[PDB]
Amino acid sequence: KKISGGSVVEMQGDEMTRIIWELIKEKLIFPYVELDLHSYDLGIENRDATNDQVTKDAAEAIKKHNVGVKCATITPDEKRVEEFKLKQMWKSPNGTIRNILGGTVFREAIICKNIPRLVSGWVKPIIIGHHAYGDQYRATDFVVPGPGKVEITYTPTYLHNFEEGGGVAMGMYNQDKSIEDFAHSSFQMALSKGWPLYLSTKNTILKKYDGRFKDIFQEIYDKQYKSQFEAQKIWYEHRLIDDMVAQAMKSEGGFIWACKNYDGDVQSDSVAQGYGSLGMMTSVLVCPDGKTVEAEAAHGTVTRHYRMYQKGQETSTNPIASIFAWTRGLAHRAKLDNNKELAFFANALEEVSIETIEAGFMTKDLAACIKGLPNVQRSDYLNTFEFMDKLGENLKIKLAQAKLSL
Amino acid sequence: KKISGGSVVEMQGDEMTRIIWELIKEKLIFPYVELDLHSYDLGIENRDATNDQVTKDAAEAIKKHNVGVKCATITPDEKRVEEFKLKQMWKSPNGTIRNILGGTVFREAIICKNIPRLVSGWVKPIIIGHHAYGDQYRATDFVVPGPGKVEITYTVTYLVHNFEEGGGVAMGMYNQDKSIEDFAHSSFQMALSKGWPLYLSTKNTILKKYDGRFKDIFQEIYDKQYKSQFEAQKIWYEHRLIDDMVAQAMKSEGGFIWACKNYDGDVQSDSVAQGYGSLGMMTSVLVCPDGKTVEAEAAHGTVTRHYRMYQKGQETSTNPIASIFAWTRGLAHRAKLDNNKELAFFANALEEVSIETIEAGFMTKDLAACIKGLPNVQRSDYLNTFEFMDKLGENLKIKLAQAKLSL
Ligand SMILES: NC(=O)c1ccc[n+]([C@@H]2O[C@H](COP(=O)([O-])OP(=O)(O)OC[C@H]3O[C@@H](n4cnc5c(N)ncnc54)[C@H](OP(=O)(O)O)[C@@H]3O)[C@@H](O)[C@H]2O)c1
Ligand SMILES: NC(=O)c1ccc[n+]([C@@H]2O[C@H](COP(=O)([O-])OP(=O)(O)OC[C@H]3O[C@@H](n4cnc5c(N)ncnc54)[C@H](OP(=O)(O)O)[C@@H]3O)[C@@H](O)[C@H]2O)c1
Ligand SMILES: CC(C)c1ccc(Nc2nc3cc(C(=O)O)ccc3n2[C@H]2C[C@@H](C)CC(C)(C)C2)cc1
Repeated sequence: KKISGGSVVEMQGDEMTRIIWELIKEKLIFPYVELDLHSYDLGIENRDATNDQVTKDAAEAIKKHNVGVKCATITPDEKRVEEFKLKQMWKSPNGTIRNILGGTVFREAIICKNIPRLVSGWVKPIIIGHHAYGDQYRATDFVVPGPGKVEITYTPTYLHNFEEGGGVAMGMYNQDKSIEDFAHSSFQMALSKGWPLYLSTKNTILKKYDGRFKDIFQEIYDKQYKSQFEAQKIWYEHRLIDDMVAQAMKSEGGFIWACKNYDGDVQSDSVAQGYGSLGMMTSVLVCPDGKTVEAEAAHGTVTRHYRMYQKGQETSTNPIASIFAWTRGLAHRAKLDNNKELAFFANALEEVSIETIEAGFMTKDLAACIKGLPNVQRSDYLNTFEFMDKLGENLKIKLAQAKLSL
Repeated sequence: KKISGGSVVEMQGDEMTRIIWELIKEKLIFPYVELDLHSYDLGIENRDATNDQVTKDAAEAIKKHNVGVKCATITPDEKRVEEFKLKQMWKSPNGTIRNILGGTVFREAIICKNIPRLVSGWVKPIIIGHHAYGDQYRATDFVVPGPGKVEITYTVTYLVHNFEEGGGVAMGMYNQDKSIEDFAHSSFQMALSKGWPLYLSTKNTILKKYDGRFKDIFQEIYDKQYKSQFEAQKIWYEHRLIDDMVAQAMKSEGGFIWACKNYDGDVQSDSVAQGYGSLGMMTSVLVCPDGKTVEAEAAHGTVTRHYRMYQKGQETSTNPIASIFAWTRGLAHRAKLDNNKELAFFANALEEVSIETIEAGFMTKDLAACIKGLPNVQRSDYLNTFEFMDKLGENLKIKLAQAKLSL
């Protein structure tokens, strides 16, 4: 008999990750787990053909069933429009889903003991959350073509005066609800992992903007979470950005870092490339309710490897991030459904994945972290299919051993 | 006889750095170099007393003489207003000088072989340039108190949002082409100076028409005024995405210039300086578009915590290297303009002595902590502020004496 997994929304993606996604389902998931599966094809051709409606349908399904697992997808640019003769330069499906669900995306590395990190002291990951654009947080910019007068007004006035040539201008807004969501999601994520949370900001050039974040986080923390935080021996703290990197540099990890800048970062984003390889980084979209999540690999579709696969050439694409999307999705599914057997399985597959790598069986990217790419020989790593087979083989052994303990 | 140094604008600063600035002049510079010195006191009390006019006078002097060397200064906030009973919350003098001169500030670490970095492969520094606010690049923000309609208009209307629910915050920002052209010019001039390649980083993501104007302006200026000179020195310019930029940094030896373009002014980014061990090892150089005018400065602040100890007669271990390298990089640029072989030699000698001293095991407590970890640092592992300056002064004398004795 298989494990009764329950309701899961799955989203198929593009290029190399799509290949790997099917191998994961065929070899690691479906042999052991029966799922009420709600499948949406977010591959670029089906998105074009549906006018991106499939992305919206998928997001609504996640809102309804609480658990999404998604494969990496192509975000179209001009070259992609010419390649697929697309109808429009469609918006990132990640953006569209995150917008509809209202969540915050949190990136978390998978640490293996034999893989170097930026800072060798890190034994647990530092989870980094971002405040991204949505329905209630957006910006327009435009080319100021010549001399004039830019103003920004509020109707129930704030000035430049352009007297010489041209330039550019912009505007940006943020509703309290958008910030409250970001706060809620971040506290929910902290309670889930049992780790402390830090909101980072900088400097206060836009003082009234950053102050609204600090205040909203503090208000929500004091009134709805502090009791639950102390209960788990954890805390919330606002922190400056420089003190945040300082702390990261000198810690073992195991905290959540909610980053607040004007749609990205230089040093938040630097920590997330400091765990060796892009194949070891997952995303989890966490909604304010605590109840709904969407799991996804943080990397892209791995186009370069896909082109090799199309020419029949050997690839060594790391499936770990994609596997951990399934395991973190299924783990959340199990917590909602109170399903002991599925929670066990999800954890088992995570253990097998790390054990396999720690035992010396790995894809080329991870071999390169250890040895340096110039020193990597073919004997040092497995190809995409060899590594998936090795995982599949170890997973079977692990679950067989579990069953043999009565 | 002393070295004829020429015209230099010097700016005195605040708290611990002011103490150190005088020690550097007394022990490392004035014994060996005669300077036509134009001195401005940008200490906070003299700024308050002149209604910040001294900062403006200093900036105009730099514009005139081409070389500024500045000590770290207090940037007032509310607490500083109460502490000194200031007349106004005066603007950062760095901002005021950078604005008047129109330059771009570039931060560069000083690497010593025995001091750990973030990435152990780094043997040369990665110089990071910032596009900061000025006369032609500025932003306002404000609290949207309730339901309404934010708009941004041009003498054409652009909706920022329709607020139909509760409150929020908004902002606006502008940028003139000239401000971007300056930033480009300064970055290419800086690259030619160091002989290293240049990378402009953006995140092509969010505000496409804004970032596109930067990319284009950099490319236009490069193609028309610099590419000939760049190829001449075996270097290049390249636009790059931000993630590919950190990737490259992670896996390189260093020795490139990274022009960063984000949506901040100049921050007090003490975060870059914890790549290279300690804040005492990070200098700033303000480079103007002309190539001709520079202002050198330590990247760190005034080191208030150490100053408070100094006021109570307690021993300090404050690292002077960044402050020393402000003088050496200033004097090096002075020497290049004046075509002064002797001053260029001296400037380089003092840099070598500084690194040699640290590499020989004599260092301030901050650097001892990089090596051993702060909990494991004993008093025998480091020198106090005055002990370390003496050691530098003593080694400098030896180095210049050896130079005199040789071919
Ligand atoms: N999750 C998403 O939906 C998502 C997010 C962002 C971008 N994208 C999209 O993905 C597409 C391709 O992106 P991209 O090529 O710029 O970045 P990418 O797909 O992440 O791949 C870039 C390079 O990173 C390395 N890499 C990434 N994942 C790997 C893995 N699992 N195993 C081994 N190596 C890995 C490879 O380096 P080597 O060449 O050294 O082997 C690869 O060529 C684009 O259309 C982009 O818009 C999708
Ligand atoms: N250069 C400038 O003109 C400039 C620019 C921006 C701001 N500031 C001003 O600097 C003032 C102080 O800023 P802050 O409170 O952030 O302090 P800071 O001067 O940045 O220094 C903070 C801490 O960093 C360490 N540190 C910095 N420089 C050091 C050196 N040369 N040697 C040894 N340790 C060093 C010390 O660490 P430990 O405490 O661990 O010993 C110190 O307590 C503020 O009023 C600020 O406005 C000046
Ligand atoms: C926690 C850990 C991962 C970490 C440690 C130090 C920093 N330091 C750091 N802060 C930076 C701010 C800007 C900016 O505001 O534009 C740019 C580059 C910055 N860096 C450095 C990033 C480094 C990978 C390379 C570098 C050349 C030393 C610059 C950041 C992260």
